[PDB]
Amino acid sequence: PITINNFRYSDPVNNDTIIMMEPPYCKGLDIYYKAFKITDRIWIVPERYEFGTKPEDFNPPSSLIEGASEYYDPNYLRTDSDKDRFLQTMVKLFNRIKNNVAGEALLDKIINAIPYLGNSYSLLDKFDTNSNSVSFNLLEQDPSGATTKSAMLTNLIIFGPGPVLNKNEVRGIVLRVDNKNYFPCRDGFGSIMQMAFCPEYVPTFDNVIENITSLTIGKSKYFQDPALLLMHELIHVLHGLYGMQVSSHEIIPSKQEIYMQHTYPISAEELFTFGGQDANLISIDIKNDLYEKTLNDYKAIANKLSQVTSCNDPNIDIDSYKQIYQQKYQFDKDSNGQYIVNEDKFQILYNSIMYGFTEVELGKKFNIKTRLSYFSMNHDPVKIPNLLDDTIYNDTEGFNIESKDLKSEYKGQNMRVNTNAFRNVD
Ligand SMILES: [Zn+2]
Ligand SMILES: [Zn+2]
Repeated sequence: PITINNFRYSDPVNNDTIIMMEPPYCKGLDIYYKAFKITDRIWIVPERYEFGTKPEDFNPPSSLIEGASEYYDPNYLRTDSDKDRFLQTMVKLFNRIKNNVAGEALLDKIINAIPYLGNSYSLLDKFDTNSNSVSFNLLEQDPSGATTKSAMLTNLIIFGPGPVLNKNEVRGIVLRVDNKNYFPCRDGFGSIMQMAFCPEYVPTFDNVIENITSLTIGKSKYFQDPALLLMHELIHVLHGLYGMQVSSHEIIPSKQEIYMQHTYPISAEELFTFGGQDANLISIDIKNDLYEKTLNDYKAIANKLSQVTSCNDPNIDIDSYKQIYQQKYQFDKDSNGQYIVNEDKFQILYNSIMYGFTEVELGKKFNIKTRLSYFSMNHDPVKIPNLLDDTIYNDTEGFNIESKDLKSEYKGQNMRVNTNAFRNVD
């Protein structure tokens, strides 16, 4: 049974659920941030995502274009009080996800999808834990009273937002190989996934709409549930953990029959993640290329796994990990003892990864309102200042609380009804 840990930002490090972590991209730089283990293989670091950015990037542009979509605030998540609040909110969102069997299943899949200890450029006959793609360093406090540096394996690390507060994103660790960028999370191996997330700002939408000509209102607005935005990102995490993150890839098969707000190029990764009819916007030709590509990555991984005879880390049980990967990749064993890909089992696994968890279906399972298609206008996003108040949002129903008669018709998400639940960004 999955357990969601509890803690306050001010609690002291304990070498277990609370630690000082040297994030993957700070490997060897000796820069640590306080981190909290929400659950096995998942860590939360209440800090702004400043990786690969500059101090000035957090400040607004040179008098922005009239596109009130990207919001900024360099002072967000900077104090201990801000971080604790952020931490309590993430714990609540995770409990909300866990309290629904469908969310629980998502978390479970993610937790068990551990990155392979190696990649296309590591020693094929040895499990490798010495890489920021699978491990991060930390400071540990030991009985003798001395502080030492150690390493740890994980699946996901969630940071606060980057420059843009309302722009949740998920990326796998990038490796530098032969002066090129290599993503193990796209090669079947998977890797630590990182998320930049902000639970306070959510987008708005209106399904009941069809060309509001000679109009200005057409009331029917709804704000999104932060838990669904989180699960949305978690789906991206799932794809990466299995090494199936879809790289830039998406043109225009048939973009017109959709009715909501627009039509413009995007990434297949987004369409798969959103699900619903949007997934059908990816041509069968492209779906077949992706499928064949991943099948090939998995066959290469089965051949590698079959070669593993040692590991650099003495704390790793070789056979135990071999069994974990056999289960993860759904490999069979021929009479020769070699690991092989079973076509039917692969297809079932592939389907569960690309189609089994989607924003549209999860919204349905959670009684959370969603938009028709991923294709929508840059509607002004709103802010949810009180997620910690059960009278506004609880971990079993979100905003759609039956005791307040806000369950029916997702009234808890209806901007004209649950007026106090949100605030317009200034
Ligand atoms: Zn509209
Ligand atoms: Zn997405």
